[PDB]
Amino acid sequence: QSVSIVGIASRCAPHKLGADELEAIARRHYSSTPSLEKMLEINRKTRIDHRYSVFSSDHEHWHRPTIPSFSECDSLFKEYGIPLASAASARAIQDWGGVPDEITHLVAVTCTNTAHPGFDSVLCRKLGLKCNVRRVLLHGIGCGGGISAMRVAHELLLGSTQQGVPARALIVACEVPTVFARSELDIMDKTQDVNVAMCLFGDCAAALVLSNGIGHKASEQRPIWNILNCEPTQFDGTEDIAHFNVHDKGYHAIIDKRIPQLTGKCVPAGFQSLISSTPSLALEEKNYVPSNYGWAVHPGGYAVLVAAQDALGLTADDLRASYDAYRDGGNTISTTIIRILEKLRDEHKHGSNQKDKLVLAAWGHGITLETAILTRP
Amino acid sequence: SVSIVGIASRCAPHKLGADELEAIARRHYSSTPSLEKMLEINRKTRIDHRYSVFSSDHEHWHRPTIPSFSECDSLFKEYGIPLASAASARAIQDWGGVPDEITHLVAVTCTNTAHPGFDSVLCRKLGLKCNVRRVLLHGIGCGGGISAMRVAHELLLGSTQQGVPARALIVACEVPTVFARSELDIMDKTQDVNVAMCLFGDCAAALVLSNGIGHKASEQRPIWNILNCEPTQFDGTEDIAHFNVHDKGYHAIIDKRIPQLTGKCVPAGFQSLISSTPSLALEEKNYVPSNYGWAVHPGGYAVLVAAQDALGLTADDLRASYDAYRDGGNTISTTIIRILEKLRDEHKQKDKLVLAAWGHGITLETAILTRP
Ligand SMILES: CC(C)(COP(=O)(O)OP(=O)(O)OC[C@H]1O[C@@H](n2cnc3c(N)ncnc32)[C@H](O)[C@@H]1OP(=O)(O)O)[C@@H](O)C(=O)NCCC(=O)NCCS
Ligand SMILES: CC(C)(COP(=O)(O)OP(=O)(O)OC[C@H]1O[C@@H](n2cnc3c(N)ncnc32)[C@H](O)[C@@H]1OP(=O)(O)O)[C@@H](O)C(=O)NCCC(=O)NCCS
Repeated sequence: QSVSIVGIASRCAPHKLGADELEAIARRHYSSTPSLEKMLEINRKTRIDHRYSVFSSDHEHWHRPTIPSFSECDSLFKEYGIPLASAASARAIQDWGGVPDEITHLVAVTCTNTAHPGFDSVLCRKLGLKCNVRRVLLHGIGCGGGISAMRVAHELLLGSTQQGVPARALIVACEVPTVFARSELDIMDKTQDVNVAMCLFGDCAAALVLSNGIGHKASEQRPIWNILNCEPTQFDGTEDIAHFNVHDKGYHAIIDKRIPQLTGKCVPAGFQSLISSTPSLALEEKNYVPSNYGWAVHPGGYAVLVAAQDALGLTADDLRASYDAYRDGGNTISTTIIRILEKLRDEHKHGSNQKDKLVLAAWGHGITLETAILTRP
Repeated sequence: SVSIVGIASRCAPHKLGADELEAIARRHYSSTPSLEKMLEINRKTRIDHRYSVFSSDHEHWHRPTIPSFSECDSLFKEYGIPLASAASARAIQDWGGVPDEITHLVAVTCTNTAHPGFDSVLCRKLGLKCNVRRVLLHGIGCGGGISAMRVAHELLLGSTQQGVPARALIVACEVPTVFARSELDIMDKTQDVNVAMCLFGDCAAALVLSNGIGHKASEQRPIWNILNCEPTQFDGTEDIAHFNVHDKGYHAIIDKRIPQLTGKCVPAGFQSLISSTPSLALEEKNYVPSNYGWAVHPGGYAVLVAAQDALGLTADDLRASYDAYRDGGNTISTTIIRILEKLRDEHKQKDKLVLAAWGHGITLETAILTRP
């Protein structure tokens, strides 16, 4: 038997935050300073063609004279983020074709909200999940969160397979980083520390439905991929390579310059560990060649993709869906890997030919690479 | 079977008794009706001891300003994480196995938010293997101890499915007194009495769970087997407890109706647990609460009383639960583990044991454990 992905959907926010838009927001509230000018200059070189915010150009978020309080940042996530998550979740359930009250597990993730109850609880009510649905809300993982959620759900579902009962997991990732855009601009102006987070991140929610294959119903979509194995690797390191630190007005991002370098060193090691821990693949030497797999890589930044591409012996065309998600959507944190799976799914529906095995990889906090291997059924 | 094979807890070292709290409060606020009412309630909680990571002479209690959120985070890192690594180390010691053979880490807190989370730091402090499989739970509050057990239980069943060894370290770490200065200031400004000031204390606790595969001679045999875990979310407009983010940390809102809801929902929660347990669901005697041992998260004294009456139990049935509350107070997600520890220690009881605790989203987490 095996655990499979049986539904996929994503929903970026609706309002463009292009380079012109960001410049207009920045110069509205701050005088020219060298950090402001460097940030804007870098912004135009990200090679992101589109990213999106839940806040339209005329929204008060971009015009108010004050920085949103943390409580306001919370309310904004509830007002804009949760509906985005409910839509993406509903669409994934629709793709799956099954019924909401037959979902047994909910695995949710965000790094742009902290609340008690968490947004997973709200989602249960909005989607009409059963009263005994088994919820998990992941924290502390950041961009590794999409793969982290798949890893957890994969094992939970194997646990139900152990008991011989049906299990269907909804994975939901919800990120609204533009909520913190005003705070980050203000910090960058005050410290004159250039923050490339201003340039990279956008708003999105995405979801998967996974099944353990027990008690399959005719209404359910057959397996898109099977999940064979997931393997995280935490690498040695003084401090993390990215931080998202709490403060009075929300979270502040610290993005280390060394990320592309470290990506080049660690991704091949991560991949090697993934294969060696996969009993059905660990023995044969050919399984340790990256080009024998399709690839999906979390595009933390353009240079991050380049670094992985070169280190893995791949071509940019191998990573086409990863570049495409980055180019149209930007870095949407935990949701990005799901947007890439959707792109890959959609391309296969259009006669495209892809490898039989597919590796997912993404950096998560604690210098930890999350990886997964998926197989075509 | 998935089993619990190691248990440990560690409350913070400094007493926060009634005299101490009053001294802190009057140091910074002139008398107001809400202040006097809070202090009056504080002396009626029937908590004999609760603890803080902050000594009476610590700047936390003397500084004229309310700590920033960044400070609150640093404080958790400085005092909370060492408490967590001590509890974790001691649970691993109780287990008897070696750190790099822990396969899963399930951590939980509601008194810190960080990227990376405190789970990552613990991996390094404890020397867990580089591919240890971490999960940091959020949004669950006092239900987190049982929530963590529920998650770890299923993950380990997942390894049983693959036929491989699994050992899960569960770690709960709560330092609510970090937010005591902010809560006092909010209560003063709004004159809204906040009983959170009276109930909560600092503590870390840990469990080791095993799926029983690849058992080594050095490992402690099963203390309990975990048979089933079952959460029930009940209908309701707003939660019965909130822990809401704001500029200087989190602010607690504790609803007056909790004990009443406890009486209504706990029996339903129990019934759902048994009906969802194939090996018990059929026999009608299994639906009688007094046929089980009980551990219940003591959100407050009146919460214990409500569950006790509604389940037809005695206070002696809930002795370990009252004892944890009396000596340690409400330590959030860690409390259920402190109760398991007491129960284990007393043994060194009935064949089956039910755990129950309120978690956010009006959700009751429950578990059924059995004697091996
Ligand atoms: C930001 C980025 C798109 C710029 O692309 P580019 O212009 O082709 O790259 P360059 O090396 O020419 O960088 C241009 C400028 O960006 C600056 N820059 C790059 N990464 C930076 C970082 N993490 N923080 C601050 N500045 C940074 C460089 O210092 C350089 O400044 P200069 O013009 O004063 O010399 C690219 O460097 C990138 O993708 N970086 C990875 C971002 C990342 O780590 N993402 C993960 C987030 S968790
Ligand atoms: C707080 C507590 C220990 C007080 O014990 P008690 O004095 O025997 O209980 P009483 O009913 O006499 O309450 C005394 C006072 O506490 C007040 N009080 C009780 N619960 C309160 C709450 N949640 N918020 C604010 N005030 C509260 C009562 O209004 C009453 O005020 P009054 O004396 O001015 O009329 C008890 O009410 C309790 O344990 N409640 C449960 C707390 C809870 O829900 N905890 C869960 C945290 S998630």
